[PDB]
Amino acid sequence: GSFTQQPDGQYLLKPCLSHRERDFYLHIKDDKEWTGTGIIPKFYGVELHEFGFGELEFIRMENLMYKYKRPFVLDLKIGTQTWDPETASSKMKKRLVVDSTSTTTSLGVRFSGMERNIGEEKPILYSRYLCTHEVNTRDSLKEYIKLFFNDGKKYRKELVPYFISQLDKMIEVMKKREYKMFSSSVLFVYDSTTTLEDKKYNCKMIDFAHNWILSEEECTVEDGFLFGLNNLKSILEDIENEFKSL
Ligand SMILES: O=P(O)(O)O[C@@H]1[C@@H](OP(=O)(O)O)[C@H](OP(=O)(O)O)[C@H](O)[C@H](OP(=O)(O)O)[C@H]1OP(=O)(O)O
Ligand SMILES: Nc1ncnc2c1ncn2[C@@H]1O[C@H](COP(=O)(O)OP(=O)(O)OP(=O)(O)O)[C@@H](O)[C@H]1O
Ligand SMILES: [Mg+2]
Ligand SMILES: [Mg+2]
Repeated sequence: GSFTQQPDGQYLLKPCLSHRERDFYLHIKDDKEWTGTGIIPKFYGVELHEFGFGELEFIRMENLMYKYKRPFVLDLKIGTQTWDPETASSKMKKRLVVDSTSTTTSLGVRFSGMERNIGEEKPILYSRYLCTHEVNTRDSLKEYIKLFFNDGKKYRKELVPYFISQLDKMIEVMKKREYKMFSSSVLFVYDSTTTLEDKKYNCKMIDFAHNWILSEEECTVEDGFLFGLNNLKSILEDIENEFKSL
Protein backbone atom coordinates (compact mmCIF):
# COMPACT_ATOMS: atom_id res chain seq x y z
CA GLY A 1 0.00 0.00 0.00
CA SER A 2 2.76 2.51 0.80
CA PHE A 3 4.54 2.08 -2.60
CA THR A 4 3.61 0.81 -6.13
CA GLN A 5 3.92 -2.92 -5.37
CA GLN A 6 5.69 -3.83 -8.58
CA PRO A 7 11.03 -5.34 -9.35
CA ASP A 8 14.33 -5.38 -11.33
CA GLY A 9 16.25 -2.72 -9.37
CA GLN A 10 18.52 -3.75 -6.53
CA TYR A 11 16.64 -2.12 -3.66
CA LEU A 12 13.29 -1.49 -2.10
CA LEU A 13 13.20 1.89 -0.39
CA LYS A 14 10.14 1.54 1.90
CA PRO A 15 8.78 4.59 3.73
CA CYS A 16 8.49 4.52 7.55
CA LEU A 17 4.87 5.43 8.27
CA SER A 18 5.20 4.34 11.93
CA HIS A 19 8.12 3.41 14.27
CA ARG A 20 7.54 -0.33 14.51
CA GLU A 21 9.13 -1.72 11.32
CA ARG A 22 12.19 0.49 11.68
CA ASP A 23 12.54 -0.30 15.41
CA PHE A 24 12.45 -3.98 14.62
CA TYR A 25 15.12 -3.89 11.86
CA LEU A 26 17.39 -1.70 14.11
CA HIS A 27 16.87 -4.11 16.98
CA ILE A 28 17.82 -7.28 15.07
CA LYS A 29 20.55 -5.52 13.01
CA ASP A 30 23.43 -7.00 15.09
CA ASP A 31 21.82 -10.39 15.87
CA LYS A 32 23.55 -12.93 13.60
CA GLU A 33 20.53 -15.25 14.10
CA TRP A 34 18.37 -12.75 12.11
CA THR A 35 20.92 -11.26 9.65
CA GLY A 36 23.25 -14.23 8.84
CA THR A 37 20.48 -16.80 8.59
CA GLY A 38 18.94 -15.34 5.40
CA ILE A 39 15.39 -15.30 6.87
CA ILE A 40 14.64 -11.57 6.36
CA PRO A 41 15.62 -9.20 3.57
CA LYS A 42 19.15 -7.77 3.74
CA PHE A 43 18.79 -4.51 5.65
CA TYR A 44 21.00 -1.67 4.35
CA GLY A 45 19.88 0.92 6.91
CA VAL A 46 17.33 3.59 7.80
CA GLU A 47 17.81 6.72 5.67
CA LEU A 48 16.29 10.21 5.49
CA HIS A 49 15.15 11.43 2.07
CA GLU A 50 13.63 14.86 1.26
CA PHE A 51 9.84 14.83 1.47
CA GLY A 52 7.35 17.65 2.01
CA PHE A 53 8.83 20.45 4.05
CA GLY A 54 11.57 18.26 5.55
CA GLU A 55 12.63 14.63 5.52
CA LEU A 56 10.89 11.25 5.69
CA GLU A 57 12.52 8.11 7.10
CA PHE A 58 12.82 5.07 4.81
CA ILE A 59 14.16 1.50 5.15
CA ARG A 60 16.53 0.46 2.43
CA MET A 61 16.41 -3.27 1.88
CA GLU A 62 17.23 -5.74 -0.88
CA ASN A 63 14.74 -6.32 -3.66
CA LEU A 64 14.20 -10.09 -3.39
CA MET A 65 13.43 -10.38 -7.13
CA TYR A 66 16.39 -8.37 -8.49
CA LYS A 67 17.17 -9.78 -12.01
CA TYR A 68 14.39 -12.36 -12.04
CA LYS A 69 13.26 -13.04 -15.64
CA ARG A 70 9.95 -14.94 -15.06
CA PRO A 71 9.02 -14.23 -11.39
CA PHE A 72 6.76 -16.52 -9.38
CA VAL A 73 5.51 -14.91 -6.09
CA LEU A 74 3.37 -16.27 -3.28
CA ASP A 75 2.54 -14.24 -0.14
CA LEU A 76 1.30 -16.13 2.92
CA LYS A 77 0.10 -14.14 5.93
CA ILE A 78 1.24 -15.72 9.24
CA GLY A 79 -0.48 -15.80 12.63
CA THR A 80 -3.75 -16.82 14.26
CA GLN A 81 -5.04 -13.22 14.12
CA THR A 82 -4.25 -10.25 11.88
CA TRP A 83 -5.20 -7.48 14.29
CA ASP A 84 -3.14 -6.27 17.24
CA PRO A 85 -3.57 -3.93 20.22
CA GLU A 86 -3.28 -0.83 18.00
CA THR A 87 -5.71 -1.85 15.22
CA ALA A 88 -8.38 0.75 14.55
CA SER A 89 -11.94 -0.10 15.70
CA SER A 90 -13.39 0.72 12.26
CA LYS A 91 -11.28 -2.15 10.77
CA MET A 92 -12.12 -4.73 13.46
CA LYS A 93 -15.39 -6.31 12.29
CA LYS A 94 -13.67 -7.06 8.96
CA ARG A 95 -10.43 -8.35 10.59
CA LEU A 96 -12.44 -10.66 12.80
CA VAL A 97 -14.54 -12.02 9.90
CA VAL A 98 -11.59 -12.53 7.50
CA ASP A 99 -9.51 -14.26 10.23
CA SER A 100 -12.41 -16.69 10.98
CA THR A 101 -13.48 -17.36 7.37
CA SER A 102 -9.95 -17.93 6.11
CA THR A 103 -7.44 -20.50 7.44
CA THR A 104 -5.94 -17.91 9.81
CA THR A 105 -7.69 -18.89 13.07
CA SER A 106 -7.44 -22.66 12.31
CA LEU A 107 -3.92 -23.00 10.79
CA GLY A 108 -2.19 -19.68 11.63
CA VAL A 109 -1.41 -19.21 7.95
CA ARG A 110 -3.51 -17.95 5.02
CA PHE A 111 -3.24 -17.39 1.28
CA SER A 112 -2.45 -13.70 0.51
CA GLY A 113 -1.92 -13.42 -3.25
CA MET A 114 0.13 -15.05 -6.00
CA GLU A 115 1.64 -14.20 -9.40
CA ARG A 116 2.71 -16.84 -11.98
CA ASN A 117 4.57 -15.93 -15.21
CA ILE A 118 4.10 -18.85 -17.63
CA GLY A 119 5.41 -17.41 -20.96
CA GLU A 120 1.98 -16.13 -22.12
CA GLU A 121 2.47 -12.84 -20.26
CA LYS A 122 0.65 -10.86 -19.02
CA PRO A 123 1.30 -12.78 -15.72
CA ILE A 124 -1.54 -14.72 -14.09
CA LEU A 125 -2.62 -12.91 -10.90
CA TYR A 126 -4.43 -14.62 -8.03
CA SER A 127 -6.19 -12.20 -5.70
CA ARG A 128 -5.50 -12.21 -1.95
CA TYR A 129 -9.31 -12.22 -1.61
CA LEU A 130 -9.43 -15.86 -2.74
CA CYS A 131 -8.56 -16.73 0.93
CA THR A 132 -12.15 -16.73 2.18
CA HIS A 133 -13.57 -18.81 -0.73
CA GLU A 134 -11.27 -20.78 -3.05
CA VAL A 135 -8.34 -21.19 -0.59
CA ASN A 136 -10.27 -21.50 2.71
CA THR A 137 -9.16 -24.95 3.88
CA ARG A 138 -5.87 -26.75 4.54
CA ASP A 139 -6.48 -28.95 1.45
CA SER A 140 -7.10 -25.96 -0.88
CA LEU A 141 -4.12 -23.98 0.56
CA LYS A 142 -2.01 -27.06 -0.22
CA GLU A 143 -3.33 -27.08 -3.82
CA TYR A 144 -2.51 -23.38 -4.39
CA ILE A 145 1.01 -23.82 -2.99
CA LYS A 146 1.45 -26.74 -5.44
CA LEU A 147 0.27 -24.38 -8.16
CA PHE A 148 2.98 -21.89 -7.13
CA PHE A 149 5.55 -24.66 -7.83
CA ASN A 150 3.93 -25.30 -11.28
CA ASP A 151 6.03 -23.25 -13.69
CA GLY A 152 3.61 -23.93 -16.59
CA LYS A 153 5.53 -26.99 -17.82
CA LYS A 154 6.27 -29.04 -14.67
CA TYR A 155 6.25 -29.09 -10.86
CA ARG A 156 9.50 -27.66 -9.52
CA LYS A 157 9.75 -30.28 -6.86
CA GLU A 158 13.49 -29.69 -6.54
CA LEU A 159 12.93 -26.24 -4.95
CA VAL A 160 10.70 -27.45 -2.12
CA PRO A 161 13.56 -28.54 0.18
CA TYR A 162 15.03 -24.99 0.12
CA PHE A 163 11.69 -23.66 1.28
CA ILE A 164 11.41 -26.14 4.15
CA SER A 165 14.98 -25.36 5.20
CA GLN A 166 14.10 -21.63 5.31
CA LEU A 167 11.00 -22.28 7.45
CA ASP A 168 13.17 -24.32 9.85
CA LYS A 169 15.45 -21.32 10.35
CA MET A 170 12.41 -19.10 11.02
CA ILE A 171 11.03 -21.62 13.53
CA GLU A 172 14.37 -21.81 15.38
CA VAL A 173 14.49 -18.02 15.90
CA MET A 174 10.77 -17.51 16.69
CA LYS A 175 10.84 -20.24 19.40
CA LYS A 176 12.67 -17.68 21.55
CA ARG A 177 9.57 -15.41 21.71
CA GLU A 178 11.39 -12.10 21.72
CA TYR A 179 8.92 -10.47 19.28
CA LYS A 180 5.24 -10.64 18.40
CA MET A 181 4.40 -10.05 14.75
CA PHE A 182 0.92 -9.36 13.41
CA SER A 183 -0.03 -9.23 9.73
CA SER A 184 3.53 -10.19 8.64
CA SER A 185 4.03 -12.56 5.74
CA VAL A 186 6.35 -15.22 4.42
CA LEU A 187 7.11 -14.35 0.77
CA PHE A 188 8.08 -17.27 -1.54
CA VAL A 189 9.66 -16.27 -4.82
CA TYR A 190 11.57 -17.94 -7.67
CA ASP A 191 12.61 -17.22 -11.26
CA SER A 192 11.22 -20.11 -13.38
CA THR A 193 14.24 -19.75 -15.66
CA THR A 194 16.55 -20.52 -12.65
CA THR A 195 18.50 -23.75 -12.20
CA LEU A 196 19.24 -24.88 -8.63
CA GLU A 197 22.76 -23.62 -9.01
CA ASP A 198 21.62 -20.15 -10.07
CA LYS A 199 19.93 -19.64 -6.67
CA LYS A 200 17.24 -17.32 -8.02
CA TYR A 201 14.75 -18.41 -5.35
CA ASN A 202 13.97 -16.97 -1.95
CA CYS A 203 11.85 -17.39 1.13
CA LYS A 204 11.83 -14.51 3.64
CA MET A 205 9.74 -13.04 6.40
CA ILE A 206 8.54 -9.54 5.46
CA ASP A 207 6.33 -6.60 6.60
CA PHE A 208 7.06 -5.68 10.18
CA ALA A 209 4.82 -2.66 10.60
CA HIS A 210 3.04 -4.38 13.51
CA ASN A 211 5.98 -5.93 15.34
CA TRP A 212 6.15 -5.69 19.16
CA ILE A 213 9.49 -5.90 21.00
CA LEU A 214 8.67 -7.83 24.17
CA SER A 215 11.77 -6.69 26.12
CA GLU A 216 10.57 -3.06 25.62
CA GLU A 217 6.75 -3.16 25.72
CA GLU A 218 3.72 -5.21 26.77
CA CYS A 219 1.64 -7.09 24.19
CA THR A 220 -0.77 -9.48 25.91
CA VAL A 221 -2.64 -10.81 22.84
CA GLU A 222 -1.07 -13.85 21.10
CA ASP A 223 0.17 -13.82 17.50
CA GLY A 224 0.21 -17.58 16.90
CA PHE A 225 3.21 -17.01 14.65
CA LEU A 226 5.08 -20.20 15.59
CA PHE A 227 1.85 -22.28 15.26
CA GLY A 228 1.48 -20.88 11.75
CA LEU A 229 5.08 -21.59 10.69
CA ASN A 230 4.77 -25.19 11.98
CA ASN A 231 1.54 -25.69 10.00
CA LEU A 232 3.08 -24.22 6.85
CA LYS A 233 6.15 -26.47 7.22
CA SER A 234 3.83 -29.46 7.61
CA ILE A 235 2.03 -28.52 4.40
CA LEU A 236 5.32 -28.23 2.50
CA GLU A 237 6.37 -31.72 3.81
CA ASP A 238 3.02 -33.10 2.60
CA ILE A 239 3.80 -31.56 -0.80
CA GLU A 240 7.23 -33.14 -0.97
CA ASN A 241 5.53 -36.49 -0.23
CA GLU A 242 2.88 -35.84 -2.92
CA PHE A 243 5.44 -34.76 -5.55
CA LYS A 244 7.19 -38.17 -5.39
CA SER A 245 4.22 -39.85 -7.10
CA LEU A 246 4.96 -37.73 -10.22
O1 LIG B 1 -2.81 -6.21 3.82
P1 LIG B 1 -3.43 -6.81 2.61
O2 LIG B 1 -2.50 -7.03 1.47
O3 LIG B 1 -4.30 -7.99 2.85
O4 LIG B 1 -4.44 -5.70 2.00
C1 LIG B 1 -4.78 -4.43 2.65
C2 LIG B 1 -6.31 -4.34 2.83
O5 LIG B 1 -6.71 -5.44 3.63
P2 LIG B 1 -7.57 -6.71 3.08
O6 LIG B 1 -6.58 -7.39 2.19
O7 LIG B 1 -8.67 -5.91 2.44
O8 LIG B 1 -7.88 -7.31 4.41
C3 LIG B 1 -6.63 -3.02 3.53
O9 LIG B 1 -8.03 -2.89 3.84
P3 LIG B 1 -8.50 -2.26 5.26
O10 LIG B 1 -9.02 -0.93 4.82
O11 LIG B 1 -7.29 -2.19 6.12
O12 LIG B 1 -9.55 -3.19 5.68
C4 LIG B 1 -6.25 -1.87 2.64
O13 LIG B 1 -7.00 -1.92 1.39
C5 LIG B 1 -4.73 -1.96 2.44
O14 LIG B 1 -4.27 -0.84 1.66
P4 LIG B 1 -3.75 0.49 2.44
O15 LIG B 1 -3.01 0.02 3.64
O16 LIG B 1 -5.07 1.11 2.75
O17 LIG B 1 -2.95 1.21 1.44
C6 LIG B 1 -4.31 -3.27 1.78
O18 LIG B 1 -2.87 -3.32 1.74
P5 LIG B 1 -2.00 -3.58 0.42
O19 LIG B 1 -2.38 -4.91 -0.12
O20 LIG B 1 -2.40 -2.44 -0.42
O21 LIG B 1 -0.61 -3.58 0.97
N1 LIG C 1 12.17 -6.91 -0.05
C1 LIG C 1 11.22 -7.13 -0.96
N2 LIG C 1 11.54 -7.58 -2.17
C2 LIG C 1 10.61 -7.85 -3.11
N3 LIG C 1 9.30 -7.68 -2.89
C3 LIG C 1 8.87 -7.23 -1.70
C4 LIG C 1 9.80 -6.95 -0.62
N4 LIG C 1 9.09 -6.53 0.47
C5 LIG C 1 7.80 -6.52 0.07
N5 LIG C 1 7.69 -6.95 -1.20
C6 LIG C 1 6.45 -7.09 -1.99
O1 LIG C 1 5.71 -5.87 -1.84
C7 LIG C 1 4.48 -6.14 -1.15
C8 LIG C 1 4.13 -5.06 -0.13
O2 LIG C 1 5.16 -4.96 0.88
P1 LIG C 1 4.82 -4.62 2.40
O3 LIG C 1 3.62 -5.40 2.83
O4 LIG C 1 6.14 -4.79 3.17
O5 LIG C 1 4.55 -3.02 2.42
P2 LIG C 1 3.20 -2.09 2.37
O6 LIG C 1 2.04 -2.94 1.94
O7 LIG C 1 3.61 -0.88 1.55
O8 LIG C 1 3.10 -1.39 3.82
P3 LIG C 1 2.58 -2.07 5.19
O9 LIG C 1 3.85 -2.33 5.95
O10 LIG C 1 1.71 -0.99 5.79
O11 LIG C 1 1.82 -3.29 4.69
C9 LIG C 1 4.65 -7.51 -0.51
O12 LIG C 1 3.36 -8.14 -0.39
C10 LIG C 1 5.59 -8.21 -1.46
O13 LIG C 1 4.89 -8.72 -2.59
MG1 LIG D 1 0.32 -3.27 2.91
MG1 LIG E 1 1.02 -5.10 5.17
